[PDB]
Amino acid sequence: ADLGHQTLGSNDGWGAYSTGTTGGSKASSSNVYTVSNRNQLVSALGKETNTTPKIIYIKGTIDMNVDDNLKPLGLNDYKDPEYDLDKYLKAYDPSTWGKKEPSGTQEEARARSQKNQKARVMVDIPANTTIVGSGTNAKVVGGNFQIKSDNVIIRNIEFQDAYDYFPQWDPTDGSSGNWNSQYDNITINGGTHIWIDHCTFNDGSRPDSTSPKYYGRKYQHHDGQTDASNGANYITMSYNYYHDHDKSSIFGSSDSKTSDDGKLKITLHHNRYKNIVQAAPRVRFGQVHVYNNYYEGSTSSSSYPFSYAWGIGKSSKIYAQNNVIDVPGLSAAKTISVFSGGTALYDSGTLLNGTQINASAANGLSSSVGWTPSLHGSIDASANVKSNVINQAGAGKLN
Ligand SMILES: O=C(O)[C@H]1O[C@H](O[C@@H]2[C@H](O)[C@@H](O)[C@@H](O[C@@H]3[C@H](O)[C@@H](O)[C@@H](O[C@@H]4[C@H](O)[C@@H](O)[C@@H](O[C@@H]5[C@H](O)[C@@H](O)[C@@H](O)O[C@@H]5C(=O)O)O[C@@H]4C(=O)O)O[C@@H]3C(=O)O)O[C@@H]2C(=O)O)[C@H](O)[C@@H](O)[C@H]1O
Ligand SMILES: [Ca+2]
Ligand SMILES: [Ca+2]
Ligand SMILES: [Ca+2]
Repeated sequence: ADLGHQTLGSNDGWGAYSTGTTGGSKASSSNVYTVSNRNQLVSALGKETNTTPKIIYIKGTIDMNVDDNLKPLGLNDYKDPEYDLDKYLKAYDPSTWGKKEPSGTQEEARARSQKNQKARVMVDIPANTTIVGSGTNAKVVGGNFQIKSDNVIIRNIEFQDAYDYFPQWDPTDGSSGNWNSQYDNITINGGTHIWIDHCTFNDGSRPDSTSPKYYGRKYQHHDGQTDASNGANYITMSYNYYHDHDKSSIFGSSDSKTSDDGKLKITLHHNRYKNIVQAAPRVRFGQVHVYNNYYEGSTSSSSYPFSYAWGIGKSSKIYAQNNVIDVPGLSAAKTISVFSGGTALYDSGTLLNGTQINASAANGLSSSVGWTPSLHGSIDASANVKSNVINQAGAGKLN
């Protein structure tokens, strides 16, 4: 079968659990679409009631920051009449505002502006849907696909630059505050039975090195690449190429969302993370299988310096096998970041700069995560992971 009609293999990660991930493979003739712009994509997807098996082939570049006549939209198109960046900056300057949460006119205007862009860039993917790139140049630019439904396949697409024109200042996000934006390339919001395979995720033509610092903090226009939240479950992400981006993959959005316990069952394999700063993945609660992934970066990079690969968040149950990390000068311990409530990590065959390490032991963590993955394909020797992943990961590698 072609990419449009293929299903997730019955052994291929958590996505294969129970009813598995078949997407729109069973689509009838009238439910197979070819789309080349935002209008056609939105028409094909329809509403949440569009649950018939459907296949959507993406042809070329789809820019999501466009109006109904496909005219490009920018800051001034989305801007609320009351919003002004200069006045926003002046209002919430820590020097005069202090560390209280931004409120009042400019913040309210910024929030409205953000909702204006959200209406264009964010689209929900309905149940029983396969979306695949045709050829080697299928792209979604500025878009944020959200999956709240069951049984969705996304393959062979380059996702670029999920860009938020209205980053929000949070003075208490970290010791010196932070700017936060809203759009991921893909957000799995309670979605189940999902396969994301052979996609590419990057910051397109607007990497973070092109954004200024305000209040000494990066004016961050991006959020996640592939995030999963709110009871998201039974997901396989394989052969994806994540590059040139800050916060990649956050699974479990809050320490307070204890209902995520027993969920966030995600398998990550054969993914490439190049010049990714952090969260690859950052996990709360979930039984996450991380195997045969390749990580490469520099702690001294001027654009996207490496911070950590795996985030051991609250009650996380990461099971890691034969992953390869290439970051000059990095210690075994610093391959991961351990957050409050994170106490356990199973990792075997981890290679750091060509040397076998034990990331869990290096961080004093328990080696027991209380599970062993049964749903997986063949496991590559760590020695072959770098080559296999560079060769095979990302969009334009099949077609
Ligand atoms: O109405 C809507 O549009 C939605 O509403 C609901 O969702 C909220 C929120 O609106 C979403 O944007 C989203 O956000 C998540 C977190 O709430 C948010 O703080 C952030 O989180 C991550 C990370 O989890 C967090 O710990 C922190 O990271 C720190 C630090 O800030 C970093 O600088 C770094 O040092 O790492 C630290 C760390 O790892 O701990 O900030 C992170 C970040 O991305 O900046 O982003 C989260 C995310 O993107 O998922 O979800 C919220 C939620 O409650 O789920 C509603 O859920 C949704 O359905 C919509 O309707
Ligand atoms: Ca943050
Ligand atoms: Ca976020
Ligand atoms: Ca997000």
